[PDB]
Amino acid sequence: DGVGNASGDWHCDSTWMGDRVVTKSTRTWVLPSYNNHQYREIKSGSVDGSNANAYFGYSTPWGYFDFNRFHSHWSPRDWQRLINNYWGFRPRSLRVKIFNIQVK
Amino acid sequence: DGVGNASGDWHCDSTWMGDRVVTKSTRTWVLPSYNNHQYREIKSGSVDGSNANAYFGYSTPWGYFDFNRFHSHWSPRDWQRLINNYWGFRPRSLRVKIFNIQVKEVTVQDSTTTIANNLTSTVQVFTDDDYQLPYVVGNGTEGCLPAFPPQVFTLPQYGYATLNRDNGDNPTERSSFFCLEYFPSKMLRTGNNFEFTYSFEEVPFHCSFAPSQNLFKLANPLVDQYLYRFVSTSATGAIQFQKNLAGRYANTYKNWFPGPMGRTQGWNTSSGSSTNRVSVNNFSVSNRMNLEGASYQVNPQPNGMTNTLQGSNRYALENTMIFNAQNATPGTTSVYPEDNLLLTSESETQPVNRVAYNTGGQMATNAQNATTAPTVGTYNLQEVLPGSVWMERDVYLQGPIWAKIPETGAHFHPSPAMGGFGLKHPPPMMLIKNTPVPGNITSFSDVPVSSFITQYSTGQVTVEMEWELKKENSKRWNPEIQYTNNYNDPQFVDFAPDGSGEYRTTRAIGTRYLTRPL
Amino acid sequence: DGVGNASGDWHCDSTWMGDRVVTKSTRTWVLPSYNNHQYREIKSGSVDGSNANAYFGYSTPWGYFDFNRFHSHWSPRDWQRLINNYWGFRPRSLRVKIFNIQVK
Amino acid sequence: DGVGNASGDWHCDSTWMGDRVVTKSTRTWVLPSYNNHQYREIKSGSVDGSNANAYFGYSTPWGYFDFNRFHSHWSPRDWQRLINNYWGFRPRSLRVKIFNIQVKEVTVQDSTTTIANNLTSTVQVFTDDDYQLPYVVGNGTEGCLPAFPPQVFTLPQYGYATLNRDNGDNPTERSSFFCLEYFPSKMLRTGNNFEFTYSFEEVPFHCSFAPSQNLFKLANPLVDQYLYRFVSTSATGAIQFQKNLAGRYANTYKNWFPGPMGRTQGWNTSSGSSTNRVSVNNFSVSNRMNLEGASYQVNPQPNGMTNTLQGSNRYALENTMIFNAQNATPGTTSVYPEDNLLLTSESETQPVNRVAYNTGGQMATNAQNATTAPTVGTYNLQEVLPGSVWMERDVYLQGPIWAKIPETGAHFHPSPAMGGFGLKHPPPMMLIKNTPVPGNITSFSDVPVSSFITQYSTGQVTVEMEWELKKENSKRWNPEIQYTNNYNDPQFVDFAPDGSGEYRTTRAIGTRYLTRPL
Repeated sequence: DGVGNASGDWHCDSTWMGDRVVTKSTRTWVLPSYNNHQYREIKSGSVDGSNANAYFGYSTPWGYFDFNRFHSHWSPRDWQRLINNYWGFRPRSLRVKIFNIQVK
Repeated sequence: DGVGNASGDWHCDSTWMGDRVVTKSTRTWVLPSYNNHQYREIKSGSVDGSNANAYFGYSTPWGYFDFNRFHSHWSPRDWQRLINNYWGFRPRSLRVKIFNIQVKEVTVQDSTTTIANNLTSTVQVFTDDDYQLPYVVGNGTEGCLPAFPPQVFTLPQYGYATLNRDNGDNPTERSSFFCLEYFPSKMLRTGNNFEFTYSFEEVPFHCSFAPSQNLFKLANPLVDQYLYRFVSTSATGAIQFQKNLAGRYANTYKNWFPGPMGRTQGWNTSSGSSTNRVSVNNFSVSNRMNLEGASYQVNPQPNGMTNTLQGSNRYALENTMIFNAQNATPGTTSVYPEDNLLLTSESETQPVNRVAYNTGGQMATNAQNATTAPTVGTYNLQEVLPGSVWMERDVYLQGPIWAKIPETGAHFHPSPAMGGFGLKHPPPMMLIKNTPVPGNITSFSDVPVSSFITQYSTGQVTVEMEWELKKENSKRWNPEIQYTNNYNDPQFVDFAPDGSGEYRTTRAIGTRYLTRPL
Repeated sequence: DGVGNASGDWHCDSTWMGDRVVTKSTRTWVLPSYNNHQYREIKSGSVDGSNANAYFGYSTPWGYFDFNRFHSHWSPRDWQRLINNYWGFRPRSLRVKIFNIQVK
Repeated sequence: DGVGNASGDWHCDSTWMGDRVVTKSTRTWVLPSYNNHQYREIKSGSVDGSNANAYFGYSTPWGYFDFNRFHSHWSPRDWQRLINNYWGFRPRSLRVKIFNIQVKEVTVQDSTTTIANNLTSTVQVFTDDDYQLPYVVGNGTEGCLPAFPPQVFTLPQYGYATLNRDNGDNPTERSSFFCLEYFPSKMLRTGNNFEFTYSFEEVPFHCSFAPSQNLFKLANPLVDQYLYRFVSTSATGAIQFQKNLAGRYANTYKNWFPGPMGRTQGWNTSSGSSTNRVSVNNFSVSNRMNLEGASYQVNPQPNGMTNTLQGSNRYALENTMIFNAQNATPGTTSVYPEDNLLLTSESETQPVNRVAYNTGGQMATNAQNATTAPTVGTYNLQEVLPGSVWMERDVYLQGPIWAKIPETGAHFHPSPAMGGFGLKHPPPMMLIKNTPVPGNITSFSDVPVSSFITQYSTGQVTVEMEWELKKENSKRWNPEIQYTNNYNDPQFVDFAPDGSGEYRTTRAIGTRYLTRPL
């Protein structure tokens, strides 16, 4: 759209609504240029005296987003407020969004 | 929207429209990057030999907007035009707006700083609407829109003290940490603008009038009272009475009583310096309250008193609000004489409030027998009594507008000791910070990045308040007292910039000029 | 109504429903015949060396129901569940009922 | 309703209607006043030299109704008529009803007891519909509606063990106390009646058929397999193969495997007593599991085994269900010989489950070289393997109907080790107690009253279940085996009262009589 116009806002909260809670977290990230824009065949032989440490694979120039830890969605006070009052929970939805990019 | 298109205009005026006046002020601000985008746990132990100075809290990387001073909305000539014509006023609305933002990227590369402007950087902004954060706006703290429109100001850093333990710099299990990123902000790039509106709850008008009748001289001085009074005892122990004549107010029966009082000490200003006792450290001999095992000075004491008696140079300094003519720099521990200081005087209340350096009265200390004689005992403090009346402290152009009432649950007469309006839900706090932009990172590390590009932001802020006025309708015949520009041999004009361009203000203009028959 | 038919049931529970909680307590009471069905003028002089303990009044043959203690409506686990999650409360209604009487 | 009007009738019958049978049983019960209307904290330390016998819990003043035994719904002749004609069944509904209550007031005044009936006394009754209380119905505990309709029974007392600490009689911080008065009951006086209905979730039918084919003899005994098998190695180390001929089931390739197994010890019954080792205290040498530092005997072991091999007298006693012909009194610590005991035998499963006193198999212990020879190692326990099949324990007339599956979250194949149906939401527990009536109190005391009138209650209970049946459709030619009344020189009739009026039952009738080609 435009240079001098923000792509999104900072939403970061929690909203308990009965049998559902919606959490929201925003964060700032930085992405390096890995492998100078190349693919490299990474490989290792047996290290530590264990051939189970010997692998063969590929490192790419990409980076990824990982939201697989609880403390990325819950504050310590909203966690506590959950484990003291409920008998269980399970995730229902997800909705990621990337914005306000800046290449330097 | 766009880079080469202004987000808003500069509105700065006043508009009187009968019983309402709408003021508007725009100003330019600058926001530094505080704490390098981090939160720090600030703490202090007992300093100055007083463990009341020992705290524990957190300084954040945010700055806030403070519009809690009258001279941020009123010019000296519109203030004067208010205190000379109305009997009171109260705020009705508010409407802040931030626009024309500009983020600048500073670079000291090569021992030489180069300021370039970043067009993609943002600024974060949110208003605390539910009062979930520690309020710090109504405590007489610096950092408010300057008095003079041309002046540019830096936004002050947000921070707060929370519970500390045993008057030390350690926390308790109840000490709380508030994360401000845990609130939904709005992000702004150079082309965006932020708006926000608010409306005050009903609050009673401030009374900008002085009483023209003594509280203990309300009776007619021509007619006598149909009540008698015990005057003495005869040689036979028999009690004798006498009628209350007219004009003898020392003996009349009263209906209303003056208000609360708490004796402070009185010090004579210049003229009488000779009288004041020499070299006295007030701390040791000041009025202090204890809260959790620590002694705090309670200046300016609770409402219901007059720091001075009109016609004298003596002053109850601890019951006084003391401002400064020439603005000062942060961290100054210099000792100043009265000269460049504006000592406010609340004597236009003397007809109803009691002097703070005299004994409040005398009462009985015993019971008279055929043996013991009647004895009296002067008291120094008396609190609220049923059927008492007092007048609240006055507001000044350079003083605070409102205060937030602590939500403890129980309180009596919510009127801030520093003047202004006490509010349950005061104007929300508006925080703002520069979203951080990382330096050149080159490898993963589960450790957070600490290298940031140094930046700062500038912009404009317009705040438009609406006030309600109370028209004066007096049938006074002779002329009243007004606030007038009465100077003699002026070497400079007051309320105006001097040779260098620095704004001067040698007077503290209050509000009580008009009068009213009690 | 009838001898061999119960006047009411035993309801004793709590029911949290958002911003309202309704508690219910049933109990068995016993009522003695006080003062043999008479009114007596009870009175005392200064006792313990304090004339503030000296009174004059009347004891009646009646008994009364007192529900003025919190633990008459709340269990320790419902109290805890309240003081850990709310910022305040206030009573809204009341509804007493006496039944299944038996004179011996 | 009324005193002189019956609350319900006596329905007790069965009604076969195709693929459904509805049974109905009424019985008279008596309810004592347990614990004098109080709750007591019952606790035990390690007894018998085993800290697994150490618990901590609470005994309440309530009694409960237990309909968890087959012979509470089926007569011996309707059971027989089921196991001889159907391939399976499963419960569909339930409908309990309590009526014709009578509270009696006992009085021992003057060393002479006088039983008078109180017409105003109540009885409290509630069903635990949400499973909020500790379930105690499905654990093989006494107290169920008697087998014979004429018999009157006392309701057993409710109680439960909760968490104890370090295998001692003390509680933990997690030990919970459940107040049963904290549930909304219903009160009943002599003229009232209580009703309650329930419907089972889908549960798979019980399989009342025995297999008529060995699991490892499913192949055609006339045709050979097109698969070969490594038979030996030549002098040159070269591997040699041979085809799988017809009828040689020891060598055929199999597709399915027998089920889990865990070796227990085997003891010979009477005939072979001579063989059994003399004087052995089993506890020390029994199969035991450890849970929190304590050793518990796991009788009757998990499903997937046969306690005996048809044609032998040897028995895997720890994998067996042992009932008693003649009902016994509480607290009996007498040692009994096999005579009056009904040892159930699960041999009609031998074609598919493995014997519990033999080694489950042999596998390889090493790797053969030009040096080492191939070695095998017999194993005693093997758990579930992919592609295994087994048959569950059978149900008996005198055995349990259902069990409640613990709501931990994770479980594998929910089938109770004691037979029956495993249920997530089993028939609610129905508790009942006599509302207390105070003695002669005469003065206030903030202390609770402890003087109560001694009372007891009697009444009727009708429970009507509906079952679904699975019709047998076999094309077997020759005749099958049926359960028959085969006695020789009967000195009494079985399943009928003897001279004194005491009900006799010398057999344990199971369910597996019909057959099915695997």
